[PDB]
Amino acid sequence: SSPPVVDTVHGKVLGKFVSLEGFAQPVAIFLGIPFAKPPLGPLRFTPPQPAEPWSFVKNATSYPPMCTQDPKAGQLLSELFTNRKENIPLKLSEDCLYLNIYTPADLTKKNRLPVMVWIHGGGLMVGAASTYDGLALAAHENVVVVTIQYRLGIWGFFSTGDEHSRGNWGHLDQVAALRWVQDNIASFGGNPGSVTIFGESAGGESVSVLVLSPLAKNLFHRAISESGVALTSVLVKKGDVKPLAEQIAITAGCKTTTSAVMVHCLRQKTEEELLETTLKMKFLSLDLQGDPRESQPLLGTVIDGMLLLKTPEELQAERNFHTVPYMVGINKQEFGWLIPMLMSYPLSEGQLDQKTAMSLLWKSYPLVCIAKELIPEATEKYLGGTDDTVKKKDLFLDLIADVMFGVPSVIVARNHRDAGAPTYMYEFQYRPSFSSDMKPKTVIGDHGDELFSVFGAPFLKEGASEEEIRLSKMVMKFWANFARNGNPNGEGLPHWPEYNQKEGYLQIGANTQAAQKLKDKEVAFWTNLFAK
Amino acid sequence: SSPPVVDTVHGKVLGKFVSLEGFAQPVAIFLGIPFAKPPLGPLRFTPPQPAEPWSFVKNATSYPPMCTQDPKAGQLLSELFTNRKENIPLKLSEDCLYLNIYTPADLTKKNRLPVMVWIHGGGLMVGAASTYDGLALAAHENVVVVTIQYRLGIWGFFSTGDEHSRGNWGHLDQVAALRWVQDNIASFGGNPGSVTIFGESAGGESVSVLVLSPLAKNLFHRAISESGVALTSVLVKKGDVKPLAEQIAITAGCKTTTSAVMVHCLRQKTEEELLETTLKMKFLSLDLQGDPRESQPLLGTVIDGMLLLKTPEELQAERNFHTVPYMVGINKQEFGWLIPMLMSYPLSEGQLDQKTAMSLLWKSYPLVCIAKELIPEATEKYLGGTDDTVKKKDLFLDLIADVMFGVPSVIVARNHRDAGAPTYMYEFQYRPSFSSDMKPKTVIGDHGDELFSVFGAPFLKEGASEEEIRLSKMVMKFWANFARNGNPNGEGLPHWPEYNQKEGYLQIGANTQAAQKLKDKEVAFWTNLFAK
Amino acid sequence: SSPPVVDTVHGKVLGKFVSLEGFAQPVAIFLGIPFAKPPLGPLRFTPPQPAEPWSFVKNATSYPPMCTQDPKAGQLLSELFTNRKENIPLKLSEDCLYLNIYTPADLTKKNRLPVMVWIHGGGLMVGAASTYDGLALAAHENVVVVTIQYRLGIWGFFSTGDEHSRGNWGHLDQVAALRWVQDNIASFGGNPGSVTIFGESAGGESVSVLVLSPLAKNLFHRAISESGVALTSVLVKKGDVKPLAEQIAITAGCKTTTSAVMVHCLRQKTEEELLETTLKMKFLSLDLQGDPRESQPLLGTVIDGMLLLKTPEELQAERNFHTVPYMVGINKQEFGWLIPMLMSYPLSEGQLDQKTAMSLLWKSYPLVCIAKELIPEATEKYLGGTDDTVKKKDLFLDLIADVMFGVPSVIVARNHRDAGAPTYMYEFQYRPSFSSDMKPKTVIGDHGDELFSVFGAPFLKEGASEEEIRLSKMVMKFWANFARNGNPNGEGLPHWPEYNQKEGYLQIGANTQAAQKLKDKEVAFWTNLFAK
Ligand SMILES: C[C@H]1C=CC2=CCC[C@H](O)[C@@H]2[C@H]1CC[C@H]1C[C@@H](O)CC(=O)O1
Ligand SMILES: C[C@H]1C=CC2=CCC[C@H](O)[C@@H]2[C@H]1CC[C@H]1C[C@@H](O)CC(=O)O1
Ligand SMILES: CC(=O)N[C@H]1[C@H]([C@H](O)[C@H](O)CO)O[C@@](O)(C(=O)O)C[C@@H]1O
Ligand SMILES: CC(=O)N[C@H]1[C@H]([C@H](O)[C@H](O)CO)O[C@@](O)(C(=O)O)C[C@@H]1O
Ligand SMILES: CC(=O)N[C@H]1[C@H]([C@H](O)[C@H](O)CO)O[C@@](O)(C(=O)O)C[C@@H]1O
Ligand SMILES: *[C@@H]1O[C@H](CO)[C@@H](O)[C@H](O)[C@H]1NC(C)=O
Ligand SMILES: *[C@@H]1O[C@H](CO)[C@@H](O)[C@H](O)[C@H]1NC(C)=O
Ligand SMILES: *[C@@H]1O[C@H](CO)[C@@H](O)[C@H](O)[C@H]1NC(C)=O
Repeated sequence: SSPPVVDTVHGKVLGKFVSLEGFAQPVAIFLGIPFAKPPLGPLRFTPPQPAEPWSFVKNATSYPPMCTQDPKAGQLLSELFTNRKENIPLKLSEDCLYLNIYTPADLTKKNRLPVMVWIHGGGLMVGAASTYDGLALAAHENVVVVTIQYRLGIWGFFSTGDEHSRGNWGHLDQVAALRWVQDNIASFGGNPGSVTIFGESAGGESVSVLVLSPLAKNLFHRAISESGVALTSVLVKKGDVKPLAEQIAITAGCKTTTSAVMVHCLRQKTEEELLETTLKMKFLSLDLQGDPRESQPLLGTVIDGMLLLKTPEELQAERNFHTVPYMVGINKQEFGWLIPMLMSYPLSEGQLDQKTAMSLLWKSYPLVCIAKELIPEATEKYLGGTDDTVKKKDLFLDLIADVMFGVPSVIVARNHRDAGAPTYMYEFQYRPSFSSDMKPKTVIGDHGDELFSVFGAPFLKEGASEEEIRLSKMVMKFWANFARNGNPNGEGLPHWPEYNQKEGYLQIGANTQAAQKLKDKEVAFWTNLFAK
Repeated sequence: SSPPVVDTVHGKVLGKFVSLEGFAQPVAIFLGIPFAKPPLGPLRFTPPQPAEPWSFVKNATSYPPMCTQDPKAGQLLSELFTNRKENIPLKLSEDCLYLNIYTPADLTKKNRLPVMVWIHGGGLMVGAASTYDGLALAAHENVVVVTIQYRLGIWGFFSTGDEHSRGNWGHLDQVAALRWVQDNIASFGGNPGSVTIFGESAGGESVSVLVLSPLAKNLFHRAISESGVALTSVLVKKGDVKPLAEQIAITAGCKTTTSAVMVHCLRQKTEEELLETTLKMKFLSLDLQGDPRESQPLLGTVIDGMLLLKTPEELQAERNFHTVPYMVGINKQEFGWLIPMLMSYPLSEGQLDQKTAMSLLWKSYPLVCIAKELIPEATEKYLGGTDDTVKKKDLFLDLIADVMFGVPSVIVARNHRDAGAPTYMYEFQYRPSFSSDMKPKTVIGDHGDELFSVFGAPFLKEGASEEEIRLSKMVMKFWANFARNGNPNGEGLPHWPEYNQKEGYLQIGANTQAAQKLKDKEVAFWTNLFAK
Repeated sequence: SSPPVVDTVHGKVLGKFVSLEGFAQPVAIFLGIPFAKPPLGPLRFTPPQPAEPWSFVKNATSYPPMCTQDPKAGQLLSELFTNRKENIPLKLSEDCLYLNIYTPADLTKKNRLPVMVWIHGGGLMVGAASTYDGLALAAHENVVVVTIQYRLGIWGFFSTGDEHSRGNWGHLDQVAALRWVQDNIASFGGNPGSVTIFGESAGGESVSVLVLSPLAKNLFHRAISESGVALTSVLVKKGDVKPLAEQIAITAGCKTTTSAVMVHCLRQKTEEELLETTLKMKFLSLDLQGDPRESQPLLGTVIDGMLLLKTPEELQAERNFHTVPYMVGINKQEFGWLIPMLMSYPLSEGQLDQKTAMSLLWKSYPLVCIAKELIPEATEKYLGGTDDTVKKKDLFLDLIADVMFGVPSVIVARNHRDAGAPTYMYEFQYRPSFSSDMKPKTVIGDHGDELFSVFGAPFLKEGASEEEIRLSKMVMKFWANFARNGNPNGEGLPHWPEYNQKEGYLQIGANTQAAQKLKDKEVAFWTNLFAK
């Protein structure tokens, strides 16, 4: 087999052919194709620039580096979320603005297959594109799968709240990667006219943000947010960000005389220096002691007036923006195992009481943002069922799982619906065999669990039962169908009701059946409590 | 009511209201409006670039930092020159290209008031805009007052004598602020068609230079120089500047292989390194020992072929330019106390003698630039009056003051008059009650004295006598009048004759009246003596 | 009598006049005219850029700095090759993109004399333009002599094989200077339509490369390669260069994560650091210990896709480029002393034997590149002669000279001839009197020996005899006749046949006369042996 060579604006790319069990046409794969100029030196904390064109044939045949992040934390999430047999270790580097392509098309002739661009999660602090192999998806549903990478942590979200460092560089990288798709994907058998953006968690939030940004208008045609939206305050830094900026500057050892001075100084530091600072800050771990409101937050999406002209809560109440089919969905136990574990959540006992509950939730303020004078009312409505200390822990996890993902998600879907745009919702409730051993077997539909079915882990890994194997096939159909027509339906698949007034949504799992009114009670209770 | 918000070209700015005794309408003050991109990193030693526009409302409510300078000397000059009750301490920074705006207009309606841009002095080595509060002048004369800052010392005047580092960055910053005003001052109630530039000392020197530069052509319509002009040699380096550049490069710890190499190296130093380098050169103090003519330079205005195409001495006796009304003035005793006190001039005796005189006057070369063979003739002229060891000390001061301000000022005036453009002269002779304690009472019209009257110190500070209050109301009317018509005269004021052929000028003080032939005698004497 | 002053595109240059022995027309000399912007900071490893225009008159009267290189080796080569009486001490700097002009034309009147641009040699690692004084040649043949410089070693040839650092900066520097000649030379009395480029060794290789470069088409009209062509392997690294980059990267102490990462780290290193890295490398010295092949050669000309689109080998077989009169030549004893000396070749005992030869040959791999399995046949061909162990050393020095210069050189001329363009060859067989003392009198026509005749050492240095003087004059006529008409012939000169199918070449020395089939037998052997 002679390597697939594609011609792109910036030059030619050389890839490799990989065949998948049960498919005639081997999939053409490309790794580490640059879509932007390396954000080094003076390019740090600025919008991504076009990639410099190359003279000969570029070998897109080596997994690219994952943006600088906590290597330990990074590699772990890669392992837990990956869908490939063996996990692929990755190197760090500021030089990370790359994207991988998986095309099943026969490059020998013209092809305009729907394109699906994936934005990985990791709370904007960690993650990589290489973690997800788009082999199965491409072959199984005949779509072009593109996994993109974007600036994380300080490198992609540091903001002085002014024109010296607006922020949201990570998000600008996403929009930059999307343009590349529009100008080149046709060379890989893709249809720049049928691009669908889908991500999980932080990636879900990103898709949520892009669906709102005037900078993305016309860059995609359908969107999927998996367990993550923009109303999810945790990732969106509203209010004056200046204070957090100065805090970072000082930790890195810089004067805070003026914004421009901070930025200039941070541009002076080395990758290693910013990483150490990144770690002293302990952004991914939750601070137990101290004041709930003080415990340093983090850094993420901001309202720069470029990507976002205003907070998401506001924007969504404005039906004058360009709309597109939008699928929003959550898992059964978003806060089941994964997240708590990675945050080192205080759940050693496996039990709880009305007191600790009101105490853990308060300290969990940097996550669920709940006023202390509200703590009780909330703690009661949930943990008031039985007296079982164990039944309590579980309801508490639901409590949180509804605040971060449940309520926000349904709300977003509602508004999008009311906006007059095609909307679909779903609740994934399954337990993949590819779960971690340290995961209690009772936890079903945990954070990220649907990833294995969406990316077809069953056709790359081992031990998947016929049930699981078919659950995956089923899901890819849905996703691919949506990608094709902005409607998940297709012959041979359960019927997926459109999310309208009836609020019909689809429950996916062992038995995939349609239902209605998702987290309706939940949305109600919280819409009020928060209104104080 | 509500804080003032003006929309400029680069975005909206938020100011603050301040009422002043006897004025209904409060003055809208704006602090720290950026008129240039912070000259940091590679931008060091290069022309000023346009400021980047901002997405929301910018708060122009804090005093901006002052450009890097001797923190010690800076605070001292500010306290001595400030027209306000309590001196405002400042921060040092390379990010200092800001300006403050004081408009007395009712921003709720259209207004086109005359505009006066103030350029602070400080030997191009120290100074700040914030030192001068425009609240009084704006309220009392109904004009917009704009105080600007420009790079100082190494940062704004370093020159290799060639294209790798022309120099005059500071003057360019000044020209830059005039362009900002031309494009934005209307949003603050100003009339871009009537901008008057004025400054004292180094600032007066700056105004003079701008009057001779093609770069400032059409950016101002009137000009006033308070005790300082172009011929004021000391601030205008002549000959090869390369040697001084190298002296500076070595002190900072750089190579000196080529001009490009020097500049490339200093560009890499840090603010503190250049600040500590500045402190070592001791530009401010006068060296008492070693050979006089050698004594260390100071950097300043240079003939770069961009701002000045030749020496002021050459440009005046020449080109058919675009002239404008020009007001040039000096004080009664320019070297009476303030300057000598700050240069630590050796006069602890309170007396001098014909011999010591010639000794001092020769060591004072870096200030007067008089050949040693001329000294006796010159020394004799002034000190040859009587034998009093006191009357000598004083006459020696008139000597210095005449060579540095008196004669140069009148020559300039004449040259301007002869060019055929309105010309006015004045001589301020009054001892403000806001003078420093350590200042003998025998001094009148010391350096900087007319500053309290010009910016109405009597209306901010305390204790002004009715006579001092009046002197201020008067001077301001004159300035403002000149700024409106280009003629100081107006009702309720003594007649100020034009500096035409009769060489009439205004003697300002407790008793203001017109006179003729200011310094005529000296100009003559020094023209021959200097002609070897 | 008054300093010459010519106006160039970026400003005025002030030179000096100099008179040679009996010439009435003095020669104007300009030293250090910049033809590009100092390649500092980010400009490192990037194509040369235009120079910044200066404002007044620039004094071109000081030897510019030679580009960073080994100061020991650099001084040494300059001392061995200089044709001036006293050697000129030089300074090192990244700031070195300058050229020197020697024009015999009367600047007061129009003048379009032929232009001869000289590219110095030095293995692309060392060398400087100032070594070569153009006074004699300029006066003696009435042509304008131009000596140019270009980045060396790491600064001028570091390549990552991709767009982040293509390479050949040094060759691009040469092309830039040529463009500078085209736009200015006329101002110096030179005809931009008749520019001849000639260089020695590495400078010879450069001339050969410009001859095949699409970029350089139209920048010259005649070319002379003296002991060095593009086929001279040792200077053109084919294959993947990425490794040598990683090696340099690591030695300089830089991560090797990605090309962009490497390039970015090296740009951050100080000139001094990169020189230390250059010394650690140990390029100019042949390594005896270790694997012959692994013993890294150097780093030089690469196929970037901008200056060269394919290996010289492939390019020559293409008669579809621009063709011009090309003179190519070698010296009787190319490897007779200078080269084996500067590299510390193990030949002290002044003799060799078949075994030590085959073994020596294998170690010299990074010089003549000879598959180990070939050595015996090769060594048996040259050393199969007498049993005289001393003759074997000389014949071994022929073996090498042939593979590095003789053979490659003839093949080029032939290929050029066959492409349909005027070709001329020669063999210099003479021992200049200006040879180092440590050079055996039996070595005649050693590497670089012709330089003394070409640049007329006999008319600047002492000791030359009537015969050497006569030789120099002769050679200078030939070189200038070529520069004039693309034909070395002229009245009063031996006939120099054209290198057509008969393959006539000129033998230069004490007895200069025509001849045929130079190296004919040797090329057949090596072409055949190398066919593997
Ligand atoms: C010790 C010094 C400081 C403060 C003084 C205050 C009042 C009397 C006298 O005035 C002295 C001077 C000495 C005489 C000279 C110093 C010159 O710097 C300015 C002047 O006019 O007087
Ligand atoms: C002892 C060795 C080192 C330095 C010398 C210096 C001057 C005389 C002679 O030159 C010797 C040589 C012996 C002859 C060798 C020198 C090689 O450099 C090439 C050669 O032709 O034979
Ligand atoms: C820097 C490096 O050595 N890695 C590889 C890079 C990748 O493009 C990037 O790392 C992104 O994967 O360049 C190649 O792919 C190429 O163009 O031939 C080969 C090389 O092995
Ligand atoms: C550090 C500081 O005090 N400067 C402040 C500036 C100044 O007013 C000038 O714009 C620039 O110095 O503006 C702010 O106050 C503002 O617009 O919110 C932010 C900043 O903190
Ligand atoms: C660039 C530089 O500063 N170097 C020297 C220059 C040369 O033009 C260049 O070095 C190239 O020769 O010449 C000078 O004397 C000059 O008057 O311009 C200044 C200095 O001595
Ligand atoms: C790129 O891949 C091809 C095919 O596998 C290979 O022949 C070539 O050597 C590679 N080039 C690089 C840049 O290593
Ligand atoms: C500017 O001042 C206003 C007061 O009117 C304040 O509300 C605002 O926070 C200040 N700017 C910022 C964003 O800090
Ligand atoms: C340039 O040359 C002129 C006269 O040739 C000389 O006066 C001047 O000083 C030189 N430039 C320098 C080095 O200052």
